[PDB]
Amino acid sequence: SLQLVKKFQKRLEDIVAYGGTRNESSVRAAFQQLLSDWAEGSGLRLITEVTQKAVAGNNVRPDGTLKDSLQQSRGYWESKDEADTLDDEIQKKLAKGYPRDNIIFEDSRLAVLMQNGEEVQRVDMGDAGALAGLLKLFFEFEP
Amino acid sequence: SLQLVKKFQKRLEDIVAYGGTRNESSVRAAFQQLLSDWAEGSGLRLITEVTQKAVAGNNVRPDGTLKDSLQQSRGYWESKDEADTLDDEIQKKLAKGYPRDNIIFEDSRLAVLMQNGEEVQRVDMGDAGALAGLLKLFFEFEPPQVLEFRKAVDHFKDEMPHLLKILREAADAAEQKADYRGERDHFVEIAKEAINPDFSPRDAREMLIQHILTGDLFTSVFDNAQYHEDNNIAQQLQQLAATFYKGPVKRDIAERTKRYYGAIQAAAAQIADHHEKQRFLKALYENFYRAYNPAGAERLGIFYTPGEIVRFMIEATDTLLEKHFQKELADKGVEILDPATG
Amino acid sequence: SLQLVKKFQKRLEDIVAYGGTRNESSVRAAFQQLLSDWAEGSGLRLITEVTQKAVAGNNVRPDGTLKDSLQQSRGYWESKDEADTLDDEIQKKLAKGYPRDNIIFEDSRLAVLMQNGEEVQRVDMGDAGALAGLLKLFFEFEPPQVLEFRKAVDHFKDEMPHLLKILREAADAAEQKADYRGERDHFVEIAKEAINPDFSPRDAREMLIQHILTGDLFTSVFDNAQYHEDNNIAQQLQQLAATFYKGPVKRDIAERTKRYYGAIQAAAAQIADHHEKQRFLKALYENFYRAYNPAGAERLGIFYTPGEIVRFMIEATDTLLEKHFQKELADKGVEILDPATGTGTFITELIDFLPKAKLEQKYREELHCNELALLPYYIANLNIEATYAQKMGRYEEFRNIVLVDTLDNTLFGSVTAENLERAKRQNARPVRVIIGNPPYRANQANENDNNKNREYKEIDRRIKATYVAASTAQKTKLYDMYSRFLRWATDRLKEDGIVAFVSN
Amino acid sequence: SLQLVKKFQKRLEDIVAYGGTRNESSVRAAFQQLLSDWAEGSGLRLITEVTQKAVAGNNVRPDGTLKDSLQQSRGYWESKDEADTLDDEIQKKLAKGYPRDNIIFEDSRLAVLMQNGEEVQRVDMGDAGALAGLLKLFFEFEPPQV
DNA sequence: CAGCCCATGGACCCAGAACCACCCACCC
DNA sequence: GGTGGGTGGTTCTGGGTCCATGGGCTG
DNA sequence: CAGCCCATGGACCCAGAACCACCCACCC
DNA sequence: GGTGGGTGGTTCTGGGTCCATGGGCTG
Ligand SMILES: C[S@@+](CC[C@H](N)C(=O)[O-])C[C@H]1O[C@@H](n2cnc3c(N)ncnc32)[C@H](O)[C@@H]1O
Ligand SMILES: [Ca+2]
Ligand SMILES: [Ca+2]
Ligand SMILES: [Ca+2]
Ligand SMILES: [Ca+2]
Repeated sequence: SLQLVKKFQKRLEDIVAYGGTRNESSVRAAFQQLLSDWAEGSGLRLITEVTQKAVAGNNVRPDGTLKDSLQQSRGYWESKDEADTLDDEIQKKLAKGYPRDNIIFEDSRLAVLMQNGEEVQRVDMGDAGALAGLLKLFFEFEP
Repeated sequence: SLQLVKKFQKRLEDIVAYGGTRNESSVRAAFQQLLSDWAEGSGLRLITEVTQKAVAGNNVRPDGTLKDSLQQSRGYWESKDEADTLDDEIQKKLAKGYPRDNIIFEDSRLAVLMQNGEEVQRVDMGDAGALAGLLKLFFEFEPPQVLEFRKAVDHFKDEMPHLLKILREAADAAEQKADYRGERDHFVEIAKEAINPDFSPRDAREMLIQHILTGDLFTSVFDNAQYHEDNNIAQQLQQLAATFYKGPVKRDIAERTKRYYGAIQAAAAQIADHHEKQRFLKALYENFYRAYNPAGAERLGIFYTPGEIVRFMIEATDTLLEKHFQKELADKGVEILDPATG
Repeated sequence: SLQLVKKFQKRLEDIVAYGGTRNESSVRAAFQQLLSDWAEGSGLRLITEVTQKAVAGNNVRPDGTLKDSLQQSRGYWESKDEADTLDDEIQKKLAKGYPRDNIIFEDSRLAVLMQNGEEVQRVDMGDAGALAGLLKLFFEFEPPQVLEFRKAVDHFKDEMPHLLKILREAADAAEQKADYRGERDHFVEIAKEAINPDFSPRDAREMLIQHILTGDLFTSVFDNAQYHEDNNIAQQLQQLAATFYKGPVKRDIAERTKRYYGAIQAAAAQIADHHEKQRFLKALYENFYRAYNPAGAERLGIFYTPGEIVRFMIEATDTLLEKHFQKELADKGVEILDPATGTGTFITELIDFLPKAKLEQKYREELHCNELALLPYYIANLNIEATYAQKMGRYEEFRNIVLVDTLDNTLFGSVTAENLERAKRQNARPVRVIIGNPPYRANQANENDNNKNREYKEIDRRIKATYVAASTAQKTKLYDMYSRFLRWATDRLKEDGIVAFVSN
Repeated sequence: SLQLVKKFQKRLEDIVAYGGTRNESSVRAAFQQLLSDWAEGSGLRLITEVTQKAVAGNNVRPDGTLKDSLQQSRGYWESKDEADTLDDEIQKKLAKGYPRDNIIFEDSRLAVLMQNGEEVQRVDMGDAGALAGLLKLFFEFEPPQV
């Protein structure tokens, strides 16, 4: 709901204070936890950096890989640094053969959801109620 | 908490089950969660992939870095793959310079705590209890900066008499100013009729020495610089300080006491927890009178209490209140007075 | 210096000639005195048999330790006997846990430095050159703590907007009061005759922010809280700040700004040389404007001048004072003004140049300073007084800095009656050197910027009668702030003077 | 002598201001320097810690041993930490088997010169003029043949 | 005098590129 | 067992624009 | 009542005492 | 080449007094 969403923000604010680093390498840990928990709470998981292979044969590596019990993939997460126009890095990722089924291209400020090939929604990750909406949609997108 | 480790035992298997991966980068998320969550409470936080530099100037990246509010590393975590024999791989990355302060080398089935270049324990990953013990040892390590604070607190006890001698000279130089002599009568008379009917100008000078001693320490090692301009009696003795704490006069006293303050000032800057400051507060409360007014320190019996004595007291008080009056200690209405605070 | 090295070699033979002793208890006394005399020059001191703890814990006892003013060790010394081989016993002593950060293993015949577990200089002793090299390197090693004060300086250089946002929010929410709103409109009036004839309510808000921000750093990073209680300018402004920075509000803002100020004050406490802490004074001076008001950073041209240029510009004026006139910087009558003082690097390096005898008279009434902005003024004053403490002895308020628009000081500096009369005594002085670094700004980015260098009526009038007059250039760019400062400097200079500026 | 004693003071406070210890081992560096410097101009030299023999013993070890240009001991100094009561450290010392031909018993703020079989005068080290007069005699004491 | 011509040099900053650390698939 | 390749971070280093705004002059 | 008699437990220091660390003079 | 005395720090640890001062007699 909204509680876990607020918890993610708290964690990220501690990363940029106890470490001072706003690099994704350290910031991603916050969203990793949020995504992994909403998942277990809705019958799933968030196995991390599982190498996927593209049609062109490129071993891509999303930061996440919502997988389910029979070991199949349902979603993929990819967080970019909070220091770049997001709609530019989305293109670069997809141009390597990145999955287009249900991918959360997320920077620390904005979270974009793509499904099939269209931007379903873009939310300020700060608004608790708004992200709570987008995150729920990603976890409910069934094939 | 075996509770928090209980969940690690499952998330490790779950992450290999709901997705058939075994590689380190995919299975290390479980231990990340465990460490970061336990830390949130202890006061620390785990910042992952910190590019801390090492001896010889090469740059290294532990899997996690337990940092505190002053961005001061207190412990490092590092995870290898289950296949990679932890023992052999430990020395491989120790050569690259990975810190030996408090590093947890952790494979999927075994973990090794290494405090001060020495393997403390090698808990297996299956037992929640053993793992919890290892993690508790890792979380309760006194960093170099608290052994250094502790050394300095001892010196401050030995430097106390000479620092107080300089404060006596400051109060005697004040006793030569007529502005101070007038301000003295107001305080002596006031404190007498308001605290104890036999107050003396020397007791007022001693109280001023406490005010200015605690004042400089409270504005640096405690950094509560506002305390002295919001507390009723702090502002009541602010006139007694200002009289001789002005421009050149203040400078002289401050610089004279700086050689004693400097030691505990630096020490309490690289510390963040109030519990460390509490030791210095107790030392100041006692040593001052022992090295200035032992006559007062018998009429006020200034001695500090054991922590275990008041911890056990607090447990007993709640259980007794909840067996005769059936009320909790936190039940709104139970007023608790502390006559002799100290 | 190599002189001290030769003195040690004369004491080494004296011990084995007068006493004829070859025992460690007596062949090391020479090196003890040598490091001791070098150390007193650097600012540290060698304290013998300091019982230290080892990696195992076993109490070890390096024969000496380079203790600081905060009793921290910058290095160690282990004198052994002339006879025993050093390289074997270096590896046996080290096993018990002896230090390895900066230890000089000596044996009255060979001195080795193992710095960071690394042999850097195995100078065989009895040397008329590289032994002095060894001791120089040892007494100039970088403590592991100075490289963290550097790391924390850069973080703050980049988490300054986030910290400034807190202070910005505070000043907006204070405008709800009628005590703030009333006193911030009297600040504007007093400052519409002193520094900026176009002082806006938003300029008064900027000054308030700087005052508070630097107040918290001056009492912690630099330990000098009494500066703000003595400085005339601070007092005129706390009248305006303790209208909102009070009790609860004061505490709230201070505790919200801690996750930024914390680390800097936890590495600035472990260094104890002001010259290293001056790197932050510079950083704050520039970064603040780039993270808050770049419009000010433009016309004022806020920038720091590298020390090499400054030191050259000081020794060169001294070597010209006897050439064409006849004096020496440390004489009597060499009144050295410096408009545009900024971080104060032009008067701090002068203090270090002047000898430690006549410095008193020069610091008191021959060194003068001039500033327009608040942050530079405060930083410069504090820097000069702290450099005086590091050089002469007891802190003595520098009473020759002012807040006036140099080009307009020809009722100027009326912010405080103190700075007004301070700039009146300055004006009355027969100034002889005009050193400094003027702004080189000239024109705005694009005309939608709205930022022209204030037309200095009095000063540009003589430019028009002198530089512009002769120049028949169709376009006239002689109204540059650098050329305006040059005009002011030539007119302050009476006779026998050396204007030294660095500009476009 | 007077300017020199007035600098032994500076380097005394310096041991405690920089090091932060009052243990004998570290506070002895100030008096060592003073004695050596004074002796240099006069001609002699304080060679520190020259193991000296004893009437009853295997060997003893003073901490100062003025040895002249011809390797002959003509004066000594035994330092003391502030903790010990100097007077009772004297009898403790001159019983084990310590010399009395010329020895300076100095604590840190008071000094005696037990010279050739008897104490001369006891001076405080805080007073420059006092310590000057006494050290002069430690250096102007010459054997009877001279 | 007032529009209307004619100058003339201007206090940085950010994209690549090299390269490095760490781990993963894939030749070995 | 190496190794090249994906992901991300950290230093260097190279390399360069339209347009503001006072004088000089027609008119 | 004042001026003698009768109780009756007391908010810590410290002198060795090991014991070690360094290191020089003597047995190996 | 060991190897104990010999100087110095260091941290334990075992062990133990005369005498204030209110009240109840008390002349
Ligand atoms: C380059 S900085 C000073 C340089 C200084 N040496 C340093 O290293 O920081 C220019 C400074 O001149 C000051 N200043 C003083 N009077 C000024 C004036 N009349 N016009 C422009 N700037 C002035 C500004 O406040 C600004 O901080
Ligand atoms: Ca990423
Ligand atoms: Ca790892
Ligand atoms: Ca040695
Ligand atoms: Ca001694």
